[PDB]
Amino acid sequence: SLTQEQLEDARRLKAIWEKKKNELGLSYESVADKMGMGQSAVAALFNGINALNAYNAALLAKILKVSVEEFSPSIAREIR
Amino acid sequence: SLTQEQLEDARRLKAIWEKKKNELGLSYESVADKMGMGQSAVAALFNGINALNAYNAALLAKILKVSVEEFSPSIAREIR
Repeated sequence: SLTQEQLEDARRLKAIWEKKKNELGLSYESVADKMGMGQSAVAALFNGINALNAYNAALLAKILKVSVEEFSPSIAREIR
Repeated sequence: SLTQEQLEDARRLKAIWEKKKNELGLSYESVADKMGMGQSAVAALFNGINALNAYNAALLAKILKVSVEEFSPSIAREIR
């Protein structure tokens, strides 16, 4: 089970994805491919089924062209 | 024109960027946004085209999770 804060991280992440995927030219398929992971594995992060870690948070921040803190202030402090 | 020390600051900064950008989840775009500037201006600082100042050096050090002196000993003194 995810903590409340991990569910809030995922909600912020999914909202950034939904806001930016068109301008980034990305799809449900192509962002998983960019992350070298399965489609449902990435959806799992966005939808709050699996929690983020520092590896995944960093890779998604780079792909989405945002700061980690915009979806996970806690991972962003600790990656720090 | 940059002095040799200013060019070394940039060089040392670029080396830290190359070392830490992936693990920290950094992109030119996310850095540019934090720095209130464009992506080419960020690159110009890394590439020794424009010189660092105290504000940009402090913010880049925070972003890269390093002390300023790791790339600019002279500007670190100015901040002190």
